[PDB]
Formats: sequence, C-alpha cells, structure tokens
Amino acid sequence: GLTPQELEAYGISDVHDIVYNPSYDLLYQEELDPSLTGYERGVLTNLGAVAVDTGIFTGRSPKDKYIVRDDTTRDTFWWADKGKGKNDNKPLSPETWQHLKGLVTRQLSGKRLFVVDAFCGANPDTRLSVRFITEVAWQAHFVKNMFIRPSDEELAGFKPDFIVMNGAKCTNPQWKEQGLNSENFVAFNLTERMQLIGGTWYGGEMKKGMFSMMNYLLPLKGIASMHCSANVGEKGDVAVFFGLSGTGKTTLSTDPKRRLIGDDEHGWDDDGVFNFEGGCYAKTIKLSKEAEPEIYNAIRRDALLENVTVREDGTIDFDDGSKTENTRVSYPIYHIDNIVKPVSKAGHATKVIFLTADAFGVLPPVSRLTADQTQYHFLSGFTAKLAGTERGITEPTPTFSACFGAAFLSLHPTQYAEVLVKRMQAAGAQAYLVNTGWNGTGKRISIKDTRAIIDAILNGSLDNAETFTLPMFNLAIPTELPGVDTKILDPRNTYASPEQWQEKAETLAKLFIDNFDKYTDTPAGAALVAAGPKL
Ligand SMILES: Nc1ncnc2c1ncn2[C@@H]1O[C@H](COP(=O)(O)OP(=O)(O)O)[C@@H](O)[C@H]1O
Ligand SMILES: [Mg+2]
Repeated sequence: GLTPQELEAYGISDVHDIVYNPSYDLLYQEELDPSLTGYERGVLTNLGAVAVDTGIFTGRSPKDKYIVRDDTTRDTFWWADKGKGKNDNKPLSPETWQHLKGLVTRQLSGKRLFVVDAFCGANPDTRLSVRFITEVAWQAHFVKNMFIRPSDEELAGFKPDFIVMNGAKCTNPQWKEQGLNSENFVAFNLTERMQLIGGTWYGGEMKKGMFSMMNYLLPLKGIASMHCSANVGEKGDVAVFFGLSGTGKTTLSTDPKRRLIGDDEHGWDDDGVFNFEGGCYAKTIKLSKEAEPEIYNAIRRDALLENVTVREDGTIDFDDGSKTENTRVSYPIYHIDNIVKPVSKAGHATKVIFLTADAFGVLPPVSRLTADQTQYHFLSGFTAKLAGTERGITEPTPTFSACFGAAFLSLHPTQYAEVLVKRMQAAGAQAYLVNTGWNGTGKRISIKDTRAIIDAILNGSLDNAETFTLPMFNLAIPTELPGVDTKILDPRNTYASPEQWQEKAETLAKLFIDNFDKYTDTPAGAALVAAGPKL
C-alpha cells in the first residue's frame, strides 16, 4: 500500500485521498458516478461495458513527444535532429523538463489520486515495474487493462522502475517561449525514469510511451523489442505478425484455433517471445460480430470503449466514425478465451509475417520472402492509407515506417533489424509478406480470405506450394493455395489489363527505392538494395 509521503517524493503535495490499485468493481462504480462531468464521465452501454470520450485527442500526438537530452540519453538515443531519417525523438532540455514536471505535480496536488502499479513485460528479469498516477478514473482503468496486473504477493515487494504521471487536465502556457510544438506535452526523462503527460487525454500515450521505453532498454541487452502480435498453435509453433496501425495484427492473431500470446508489443529473448502487456486494445470502427466474434464478445463489463457512438437507448453504433475512425476498446487479455496463461509467453517464433495494407493495389496477398528481402522490407516498413478523406475520387497515400513502428523506436532502425535477424536465424524462422490491403478491385481483401492465407502459411501449405516470381518486386508468389481464390494470388489478375498493374507497380517501386536511400550509408544497407524492387 501507498501513503501520502511516497507521493511527496515525486513532488506531489497535499494528497487528499489515494486509490491504490483499484479493483474492476471500484473502477466501474467510479466511472458511473453521476456527479462526474466532462471527459471523466463514462456511460454504460447495453453490452455492459462503459464508454468514455478522450476529448480533443482521439489518437497519438507525435509532434508533442519529447525526450530529455542529458548524459544518460545523449549518445544512445536516435535523435530527430541528429540521426538520419525522420523520427519524433525531439530533444528536451533538463530545465524545460522541470518546468513541465512542476506543471504536472501541481496539477495532481491536493487531488484524490488513482495509483496503479503494474508490470511492462511478462518476464521478471527484463520487466519494468511502472507506477501510474492519475486523477481520472478511466485512465487508471486503461492502465489496469493494458499492463500486467501484479498479484498481492508481487505488490508486497513492489518498487517502481518507471513513473508515469498523467496531468491531462493541465497544459503548458509557456510553450511558445520554450520552443515546443504546443501547449500539450508527452515528455520522457530517462535519468529520472519518468513520463509526463499534459493536455492530451488519450490513453494510448501511456501504452506507447512505455513501449518506446522497452524499445530503448531491450535491444541494448540483445533482446528483440517488436511491434507485433503473436500466437502459438497446439504443436508449440509460434507465429509473430508485424505491421503498422490498422493492418490486421489484432484481427488476425485473434484466431480461435491458436493460443493468443499478445496483440501488439512483444520481446524476443533467449527463451522466446513474450508479451509486454496484460490486455488488448482493439479497433472497433465498423466492427462486425460475424467477422470478429471473439473481439466482439470481449466487449462486456470491465472492457473500456473509447470514442464510440452510444445511442440514447445504450446501443453502440460501431459504424459511426464522425468523431474518429480510431474508435477503440481495451480489455483484460482474459476476455479472449483461447490465450496462453498464466504467463503470456511461448517459445521461439518460426513464422514471421509482415502485414501491409497496400492502398496501391500492387502487392500480392502473400509472398515468401528471402533473407535479404526480409531485412529490406523490415527496414522499409511500408503501408498505404487510402486517404484523401475519400470524398475526392482516389488517394492511396503511402507510409514508410522503419520496423513497422517508427513512431516508437528509441534507437536507430538497424539496431532493431539486427537483433531480430539473429533471433530469426537461431530459430530457423521464415518470413512472409502479406497484403491485407487492396488489389485492382478497389475493395479491400476480405478478412475471410486473409485468414485463409494465414492458415496456409501456418500449416505449411504455402511452403510446399509451387511459386513463380512477380516482376519488379521479385516476390515468390504461390501458384495456388487451399482455401483461397486463385485469381487473387497474382495481383495483375484483379486488373482489366496487367498494363494497369504495371503503371502503379513502377510508381510504388520508385517510392521504395527513393525511401531506402537513407540506409545506403553502410555496406549493409547498400548490399540490401539488390533485395529491393528494380525497374
Ligand atoms: N483483410 C483484412 N485483414 C485484416 N484486417 C482487415 C481486413 N479487412 C478489413 N480489416 C480491418 O482493418 C483493421 C485492422 O486493425 P487491427 O488488427 O486492429 O490493426 P493493428 O492491430 O495492426 O493496428 C480492423 O479494423 C479490421 O476490421
Ligand atoms: Mg491492435
């Protein structure tokens, strides 16, 4: 248990009341308190879960992310103004950090705080003991769902390695004089081992902020830190799925025939793949209980819906994206029946799948990758949003995010590729490229067909299939696969003429070649150029 004195050490004073590690029951009662007003206020939906509103911020704010440049982080961090390649690791002075800290601690002073102690990492030897402090009940609920909930025995000897203070209600009015992006802030200090959040209510900032910390600590110890989902079959076969947001990591790893290890952040050490989290954070936009039953059923009491539209009668309108297309729901991992327990970990991965939502409709549904192409595509981290608000006519805008999660990388991309490659090699892991995106029909490939391709990969149907090489990208695509429509395996078939495909394939190839040029500093990246597309 905590005391007002342990908080005073953090710089927080006059603490009225501490709600230490609240149970789901209390949180439920706290969120439904009819006296709550504003963004703290939750509503009860017909499914039994409470729905909240994160306010103005319905997603992350990378432009407000800062890391203090001191003697601990100077020579190790991948700085946005130092290292080649664009990133969000903006340097912050120790003095400006102290100003932001003052703003947050004064904000949490004289309040009734919610303190949640949890773990980030399923293995005791590499895990972080994090202490979350907030004045908003649903934020404590979010960290309870997302992080690893300690047992009574573990809380007994609990010593926080990292502290995260959420001062969402406060903003920095001096930001203009200090040279920051805005009045908001998501700052990190590795000397003090702390995270400060101000102005933004979005819970994703606490989750991804700790992921960014694991992404810094782990690789330096020779452990792969990955933005991937993961599951194991009955035979002990572990599969990992990399990919950016909305590409299918969550919808595809939640397979009723395989034990879910995790859905978003995993490490890979000598023993194998381990989850960092204690829950799942699924996307609910246009959620169908028919296509994704396990995820739909995980939405019940204790799950936390965010930004979804709740009608007057309590029913949820999952199709409504008027506020945001990034509607979410977090829930304890146990809301999914088929999962690995008690500890979310398994053996080494032998199947590495890179998911990509190709808006250009150029990439094939599935391709077996060569060792060089694995490394080339990992560092490229391609995805394409069919943006332009789709009120214009067409706009397949691409995104090249190194390691399929550049937004959370604390070290140079190659450091991630390196530890990952050595792990894949010791395990004899195979890599595959999967397009959960578009083809020539202008429609996204159905979840049904994608799941069939994932099955073909996991059971070796793909590995034994006869394959031919796709021009330019030089991808080995299967001639056919059991359960999947043969017409779609070759992307050129979905076009009226293979000449239509050709045009776009060249455009995408140039984008890839242009993008990869920022890795041709070393003989390694220069060597991998032969693994990329050629016109
Ligand atoms: N063929 C498909 N494969 C995977 N996801 C698909 C597919 N078609 C549509 N989707 C939708 O795309 C989104 C993928 O989201 P999710 O798995 O949550 O992304 P990630 O976990 O990688 O951010 C979901 O909203 C899902 O319903
Ligand atoms: Mg996900």
